[PDB]
Parts: sequence; C-alpha cells; structure tokens
Amino acid sequence: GSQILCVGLVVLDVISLVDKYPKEDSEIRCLSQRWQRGGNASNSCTVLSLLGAPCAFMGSMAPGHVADFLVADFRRRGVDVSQVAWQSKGDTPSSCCIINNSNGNRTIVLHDTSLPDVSATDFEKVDLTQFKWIHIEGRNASEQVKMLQRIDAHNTRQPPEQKIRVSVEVEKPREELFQLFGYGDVVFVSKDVAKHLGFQSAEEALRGLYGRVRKGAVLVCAWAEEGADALGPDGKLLHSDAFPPPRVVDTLGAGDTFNASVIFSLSQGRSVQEALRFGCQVAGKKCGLQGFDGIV
Amino acid sequence: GLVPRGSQILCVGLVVLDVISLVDKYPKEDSEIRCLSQRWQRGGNASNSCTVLSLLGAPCAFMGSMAPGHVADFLVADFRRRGVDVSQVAWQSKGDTPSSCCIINNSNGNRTIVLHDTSLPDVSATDFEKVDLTQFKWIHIEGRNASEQVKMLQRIDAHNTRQPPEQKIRVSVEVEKPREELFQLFGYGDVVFVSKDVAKHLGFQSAEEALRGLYGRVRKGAVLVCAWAEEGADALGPDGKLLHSDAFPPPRVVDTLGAGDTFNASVIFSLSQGRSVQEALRFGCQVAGKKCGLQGFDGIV
Ligand SMILES: CSc1nn(-c2ccccc2)c(N)c1C#N
Ligand SMILES: CSc1nn(-c2ccccc2)c(N)c1C#N
Repeated sequence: GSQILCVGLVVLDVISLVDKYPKEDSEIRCLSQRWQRGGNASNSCTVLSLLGAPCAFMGSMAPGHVADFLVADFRRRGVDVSQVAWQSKGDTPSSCCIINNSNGNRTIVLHDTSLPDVSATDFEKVDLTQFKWIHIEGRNASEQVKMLQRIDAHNTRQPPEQKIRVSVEVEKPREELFQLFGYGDVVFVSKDVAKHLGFQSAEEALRGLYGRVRKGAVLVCAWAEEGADALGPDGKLLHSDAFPPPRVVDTLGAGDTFNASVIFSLSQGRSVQEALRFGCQVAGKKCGLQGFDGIV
Repeated sequence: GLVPRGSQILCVGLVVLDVISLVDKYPKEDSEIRCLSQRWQRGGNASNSCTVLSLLGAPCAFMGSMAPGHVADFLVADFRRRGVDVSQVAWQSKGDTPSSCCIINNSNGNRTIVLHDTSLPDVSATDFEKVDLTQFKWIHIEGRNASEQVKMLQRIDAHNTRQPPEQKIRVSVEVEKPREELFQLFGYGDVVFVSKDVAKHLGFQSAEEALRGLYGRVRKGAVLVCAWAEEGADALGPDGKLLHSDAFPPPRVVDTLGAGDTFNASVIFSLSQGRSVQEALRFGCQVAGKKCGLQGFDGIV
C-alpha cells in the first residue's frame, strides 16, 4: 500500500499564452504556445509525483500519436500508467486553453470525445492492495459510486491501519455528480459548484453542504485568492489564507495542484489545518509559473 | 526518392496547424466549456496551394519552416495524406511550429482567432541557396519575409540565365498581406498575384483599378493577377489588355476558407500546362468557385 491512485481524465491541453483576453470577433497573435498533458486527475498525478509520492493514473485512453505524447509525459514524471483503460473506439480529448499572461486566468474549450469512460467493470480488475489513497475525479457518477462501494467493501475486511483512504472531486455544476458527496473520507467541492448551488463563500458552502457527506468525512472547498476552508466531524471550520505569487501568470491546473497537495499532506499524516495550508501554498507557487515544474 | 528534372511545382510559405472549435456561446474569460465540434487542419497559403496542386494532378513540393515536434508530425502526415513532397522543409532548432486556435460562435457565425506566435524563423535566403532547383519547373512564393525572398528570387533569376528557354523555371509571387515591405515583391516573377484585401488597402475599389494602378510596379513581361471573389478575376499582361472571367458561384456557399489559394494554385497549374492567361484565369475561377461549395478540398477534383 505505497501508491496513490487518481481516477479521472487525461486530456491534451493545447495552450496559447496571450497578453490580453481576446474580444469576440477579434484576431490577436499569442506570445507563446505549448502542449501540456492535462485532465484533472492527470494534473494531480503530475503534482503528486513532483511532491515525491509514488502514484498511478487510471483513465480512458485511445491509441494514437497524441496518446503517445501523453504516455511519454506520464513516464517522464514516473506516473504509473499500467492501470489505463485503453479503448478501441474514440479519439483522445483535447482542449484549447487560453492563458491570459497579465492575470493568469485560463479559459478552456474542451473537445470531449465519445471516448468511453472508465467503468466499474474496469475498476473491479484493479489490485487495491498497492494503494494507500484513491482519489476519484467525479465524471460518470452512477458508475463511480459502484467503484466506491467496491473500495468500502475492501475496507471492511482490513485493519484500520490498512484502510484505503478515499477522496472525491465534485467540480462541475452537474447534478448526476452530487451523489458522490456522498462517499470518501475527504470531499472536494469547487467554488463553481458551490456558487451554482446558491452559496457565496467557502464557509457558507461548507455549512450548507456538510449534511451530504458520509459520516466522519472532511468537506473541502477552495476559493481562489480567497484561500480555502475545510470542515470535519467536530463542526470546527478551518481556514487557510491563499499564497498568491506576486505575479500570477498561469492558473491552469491550480485546483488540481491544490487537491493533489491536500491529499499528499493528509496521506503523510498531517492535520487538516496543515494540509489546507499546504494545499494553498503549493497551488500558489504553481500560479507564479508556467506548467508544473518548479513547484518543488 | 528520385524526382525527375523539371517535374515539380514548388510553393514556399507558411504551414500552420489550425484548431477550429464551434461553440454555442462565446466563452467568458476564466470559464470551462465544451465545444460542439473541433477540427485540426493544416492551414497556410502555400500549404493550401500545395494541396490543390496535388488534387489537380501536379507533382508538388512545399518549402516552409517547421520545428521538430508533435505539431510538425501532424502537419507532415497531413501533407503526405495530400501527396505533397515535404523533403525541402527547413527544419529549425528554435521556435514553435505555427499553430492557431479559432473559435466559431455557432449562433452568429463570428470568428475569434488566436494567431500563431512569432518565434519560428521564416525560410532564409541561405536555406534557399541549399536547394537544388533542377527538380522544379515552377516556383511560387508566398510573400512574407521580403528582403530574404528577394534574394531567393534573384537566385532563381541567376539560375535561369544559364538555361535554354525550355528549362527555364517559371516564377510566381503572392502579395496578400497589406504590408509595405511586400510591395517590393511586385518587381519579381513572371506571375504576380495581389489580393483583393491588399488592393483595397492601397485604395483601389475593383480588380481593374488595382491592375491598372499597380501594373507599373511589375517587371517587364510579367502578368499581374487579381481575384475579387464573387466579382470574378482579372489579369493584365505586357500587351495592356485587361482580361476577365466571371465567378462560378456554387449551388450554395459552404466554405470559402482557402478559396484564394485554390484560385492561385489553379491559375499556376493551368499556366504550367501551357494554357493561355485567359484560359488560366477561367480555370482558376471554376476550381475556386467549386471549392466554395465544398467543405475543405475533397470535392475540387
Ligand atoms: C486556495 S488554492 C488557490 N490559490 N489560488 C490563487 C490565489 C491567489 C492568486 C492566484 C491563485 C488559486 N487559483 C487556487 C486554486 N484552486
Ligand atoms: C475569383 S475566384 C473566387 N470565387 N469565389 C466565389 C465566387 C462566388 C461565390 C463564392 C465564392 C471566391 N470566394 C473566390 C476567391 N478567392
């Protein structure tokens, strides 16, 4: 039980760096450009890897030249891809990401391919014994709930010292997902979701959503330059100020850096206060840099 | 492989990877959206003409800059899909292979474009000196980095001086961006293409005005050509006779992107086949008008 597993998407990020966000109808030239391995659970693996945690990626991939780029990137990082659910139909997803360089805002246009989501059937075949932690990026909910009940089962037949710690991300204001709330020892809800649901701050969202989480779970909500808040069984609201870089240049994957960093910290035995902090600290350093290199 | 002497048409210019996304509404900054559809396409003027030359049945070659990497790979594979010879590509050790991102707002047709960056060096006169010209019967140059391209054109002139008339390499030049530096290109080539948009920037309001107003800038004997989309196209050669062909509008207009490059390649191709200027101008209009009723270049034949 030495690895951390993330279950979610891997996506080709085609990045354009501009000095201002383009107005509708305009044509502006970008400052620079790059490809980046993306997808929420994929970025989290990058971050986990850079933090020193052995980790594995599980998601759908279609063979092709793009996949070859993604896979080589996974390996150069030491991310374990042996659990990937290769398809025979569909192309790999890709998105165009515009990063506003004077600002760091990132805007994503995602090309979601018919590519089949990883399934319970797929999950059932995974050797749960190599993993200390399993993080699941919320996508195919009803099918993922199955993957989760699977993990609980496994846990009911192990010492507390050998239970697989579990986390969930609910990032899109998409109702199917809300049942994931739901499962896991640690639950991440995005600002975006929190707002779409009527809440105007992290503390508010935490108080208003805590009723939905499995007993004994920690609800975590990051709120950009507002830092992040967490809330556990004891009813005590935890907060962490953000760590803004003096120059914000690239927020693409900041949330994935935050999740990864909170998980790593927790998986190392630190408190929720400390992990919240580390989360913000690392996310913040990332925002002062292009890509993920240099956060450590 | 072996390319027979004087069999190929060469186009020198930009190739770019265009990423085209159709969306419901224009994305607000800092948001994540799914698109309705997304295409990766090989774009660029000389690039598009190469494709058209291949479908017309001409052996053709592309010369332009690329950096090794995955963008280049997609672009080379697409070049080869269209039977284009890429052996003359100028590989760079610095800069990005050009890529652009376009967003098409489905609910009004608006196009927003983040154009490729500027880091890749254009093809240089020194890169061009390295090319053995004997392969080529026609060399066409998309006007970009002009001072350099002037030397390339002088090098071809030099080459030609020593050739019998039948082994002379025909030359064409395209001026399609409204940039002062390009205007010196008018003085070179047997055939000069000037775009509607450049003509309108110099203040001409029709192909006739443009041809009559610019002819004095081309070299003795050259043919000056200007397409004006739906108004057809004109040509003016040494005999002062303004030639004209009406457009050939398609049943319905589907895709006009690259119509001008289609016109250019078809005019070139026809001339390279020994046809008259009048015939070439007509063919150009027919192929381009056909293209406009098709998506991409598959139908043109
Ligand atoms: C609380 S984690 C975090 N901090 N920042 C941040 C804070 C200040 C400036 C720039 C980024 C983001 N964008 C985060 C996320 N997710
Ligand atoms: C003169 S060549 C040409 N024809 N059309 C055309 C003509 C009628 C309807 C639609 C397109 C263009 N857009 C062209 C170019 N360049």
